[PDB]
Amino acid sequence: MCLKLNLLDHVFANPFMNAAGVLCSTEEDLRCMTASSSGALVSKSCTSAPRDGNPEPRYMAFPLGSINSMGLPNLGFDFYLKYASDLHDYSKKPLFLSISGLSVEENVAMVRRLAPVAQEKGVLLELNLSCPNVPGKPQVAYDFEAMRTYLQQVSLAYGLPFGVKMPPYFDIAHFDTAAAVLNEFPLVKFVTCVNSVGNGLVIDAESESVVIKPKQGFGGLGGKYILPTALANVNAFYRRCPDKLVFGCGGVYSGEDAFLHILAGASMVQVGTALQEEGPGIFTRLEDELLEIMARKGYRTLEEFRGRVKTIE
Amino acid sequence: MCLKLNLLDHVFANPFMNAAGVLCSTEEDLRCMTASSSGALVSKSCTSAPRDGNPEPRYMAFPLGSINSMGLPNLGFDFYLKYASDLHDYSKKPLFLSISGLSVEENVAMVRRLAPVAQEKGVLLELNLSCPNVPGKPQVAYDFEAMRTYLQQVSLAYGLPFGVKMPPYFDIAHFDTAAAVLNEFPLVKFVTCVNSVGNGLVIDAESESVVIKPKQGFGGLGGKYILPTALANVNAFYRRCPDKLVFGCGGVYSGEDAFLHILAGASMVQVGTALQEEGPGIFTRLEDELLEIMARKGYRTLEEFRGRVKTIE
Ligand SMILES: Cc1cc2nc3c(=O)[nH]c(=O)nc-3n(C[C@H](O)[C@H](O)[C@H](O)COP(=O)(O)O)c2cc1C
Ligand SMILES: Cc1cc2nc3c(=O)[nH]c(=O)nc-3n(C[C@H](O)[C@H](O)[C@H](O)COP(=O)(O)O)c2cc1C
Ligand SMILES: O=C(O)c1[nH]c(=O)[nH]c(=O)c1CCc1cccc2ccccc12
Ligand SMILES: O=C(O)c1[nH]c(=O)[nH]c(=O)c1CCc1cccc2ccccc12
Repeated sequence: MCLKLNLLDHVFANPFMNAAGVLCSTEEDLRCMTASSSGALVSKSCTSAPRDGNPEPRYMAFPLGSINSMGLPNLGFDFYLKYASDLHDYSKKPLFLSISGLSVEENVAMVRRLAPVAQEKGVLLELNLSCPNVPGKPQVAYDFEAMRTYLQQVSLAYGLPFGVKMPPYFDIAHFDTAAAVLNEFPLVKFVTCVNSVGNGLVIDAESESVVIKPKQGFGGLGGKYILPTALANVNAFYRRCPDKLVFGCGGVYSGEDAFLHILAGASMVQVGTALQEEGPGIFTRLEDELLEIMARKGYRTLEEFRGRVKTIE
Repeated sequence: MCLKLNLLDHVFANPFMNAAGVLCSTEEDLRCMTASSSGALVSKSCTSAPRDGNPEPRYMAFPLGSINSMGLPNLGFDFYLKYASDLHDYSKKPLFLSISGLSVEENVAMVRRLAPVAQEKGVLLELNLSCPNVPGKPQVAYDFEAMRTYLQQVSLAYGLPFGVKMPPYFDIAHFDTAAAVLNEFPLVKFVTCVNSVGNGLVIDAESESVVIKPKQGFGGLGGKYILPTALANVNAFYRRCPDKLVFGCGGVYSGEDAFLHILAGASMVQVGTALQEEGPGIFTRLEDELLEIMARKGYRTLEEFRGRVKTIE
C-alpha cells in the first residue's frame, strides 16, 4: 500500500506538501523540501522585488499553534522563477510557485513571465489572494469584486490552469459568494483552503506583552487553533466547486488530521506550523500515520474516502 | 486586593459572568447563575416568540473547545422580561438581558417593552448582532449597513445605554469599519467581543462523521480554539472605542486566560464553553486563580492592568 496520486497532470508520491511560507524561502529551504518525503513543495509567496519583511520577532509558536506577521519576506520573483526554470529537480516531485503581488498589475506582470516556464517545466501557479488591496478595503479575497478582477486579469495574462490560496471564511453567504466567484474562472483548477486565521493576538501573561513586534502583536494564526475552521472551508469549497480540486491547509499535525482534511474533500494536504516546528521529518510520520488509519479502516485508496464525511440524518 | 468593578452605574463583585447562551435559558438556569459566585449573569438571547431551536445533537464539546448550531432555542421575550421585572434578585448581582431578534422590527419591539423595566430595575441590555437577518446575506454584524440600521433603530426605540455582542473580525479594515459604526452610537456603552467563530466544522475520525446535526455539521466554535481571536477583538475595539467599555468573551478556562482578556482591555469577562463543561463552580476557581496572579504581580485592582498589554518596541 502506497499514497501515490495524479492531479493537474502531475504524479505525486503522497498528498503532503509544505504550506506556502514555511521552509520555502531560500534555495537551501527549497532543496531541503525537495529532499524530504513530501509529495510536492510550494515556494514562498513572492513579489516582483525582494522584500526584507517585518522586524523580528515576527513568528512565534506555542502548544496550540502559531502567530505570524512576516511581512512577506522573500527573495523576489526572479529568484523563484530561476529556481523553477533551472534549479528544481522535477524528477523528485512537482513544484508549485506562489505569487502575491501588491497590485493586480504586479501579479499580471509576474504571471506573464511564469507562463512560458509553466509550459516548459510544468511548475504550477498558486495565487495568494490574501494580498493587499486598495485603501480602506480588506485583503483581496475579502473584497469579492476585487477578487473577480484579479482572477479575470490573471486568467487572461496567464492562460493556463492555476490555483488560488484562500483565507478562511466564517459565514455561509460568504462561502456561497466566494465559490461563485471562483467558479467563473475555468482556469482555476485548485483552491487551497486555508491561509492563516487573520489578525489574532497572542499575549504572554508573565511579561504582560504581545509576542510579535509588527502590528502591535496582531498576526495570522495557524496550527491547532484553526483545524475546525480549515475543515469547514475545505468542505464548503469541495461542495461548491465540483469541477475544481480543493487542497487542505490548516492544523495538520498528524495523519489523523490529514485524514480529516481528506474526508472533508482535500486532494493535497499542506503542512505549515507543524512543519515549522517539527521539521521535514514530519512528512514520513504523516505518511505512516495516514496509511495506518487507512489500514485499520480497510481503505486502500484516498479516493475511497475523499469528500465522504458523513452528515447526520 | 480586589476584583470589584463599578461600571454602567452598577457594582460587580468580580468581572466574571456567563456568556449568553450558556446556563441561562430557563428560570432554573438563571437562579443557578444568580446563586453562583459570578459577578453578573446574562439571559439567553431571545426572540419575541419561544423557539425550540434546531434538532439534536446541536452542541458538542472536546478538549480544545466546542461547536454549536443551536438555532436560538429560548423561552421568548416575555419570559425573560418577566424574569428581569419580577423574579431576579438584584441585590445578589446585576442582570443583563440579551436580545437577538430575527429582524430589525422584532428587536425594536422588544427593546420598546424592555425600556421601562431597564429604567425601573436596572437590567442591562445586550443586543446580539452576531446573528442572521435575510438568509443568503451575512450575519448582521458582517453587513455594515444592516448593522447601522439595527443600531439606529434600536437606539431610537430604547433610548437608554445598551451594549452589543459582536462576532469576531479577521481583517484590520473590518475592525476599523465596525468600530466606526459603533462609535456613531453614543448609547452603545459596551461591546462584547466575541461571539463564536462562525461556521467551523468538527469531524470525528472514527465515525467519519460530523458531530452536530444542523447545517451539515457546520457551527460556531468556542473555547481554546478561539482565545487569540478573542483577545485580538477585545484589544482592537478597546483601542478604537475609547468612550465605550469592552467585555471579553472567548477561550476563558482559567484565571490566566481572564488576566489576558483584561490586559487586552476587557472590563467584564464572560465564560461560555468552559462554564458549559465545568458548571458554575468554575467561578470560584477563576476568582481564586485571577487573585493569585494579581498577588504575584503586586496588582491590587483590575484597573491597574486593564488595557495595559505591552507592545514590542
Ligand atoms: C511563517 C509563515 C509564513 C507564511 N507565509 C505564507 C505565504 O507566503 N503565503 C501563503 O500563502 N501563506 C503563508 N502562510 C500561511 C500558511 O501557508 C498556512 O496557510 C497557515 O499557516 C495555516 O496552516 P497551518 O495551520 O498548518 O499553519 C504562512 C504561514 C507562516 C506560519
Ligand atoms: C450552546 C451555546 C449557545 C450560545 N448561544 C448564544 C446566544 O444565545 N447569544 C449569544 O450572544 N452568544 C451565544 N453563544 C456564544 C457565547 O456567548 C460565546 O460568545 C462563545 O461561546 C465564545 O465564548 P467561549 O469560548 O467561552 O465559549 C452560545 C454559545 C454556546 C456554546
Ligand atoms: O508573509 C506574511 O506575513 C504572510 N503570513 C501568512 O500567514 N499568510 C500570508 O499569506 C502572508 C503573506 C500575505 C501578503 C501577501 C502579499 C503581500 C504582503 C505584504 C505584507 C504582508 C503580507 C503580505
Ligand atoms: O443559536 C445559536 O446557534 C447561536 N450560537 C452561538 O454560538 N451564538 C449565537 O449568537 C447564536 C444565536 C445566533 C445564531 C447564530 C448562527 C445561526 C443561527 C441560526 C438561527 C438563529 C440564530 C442563529
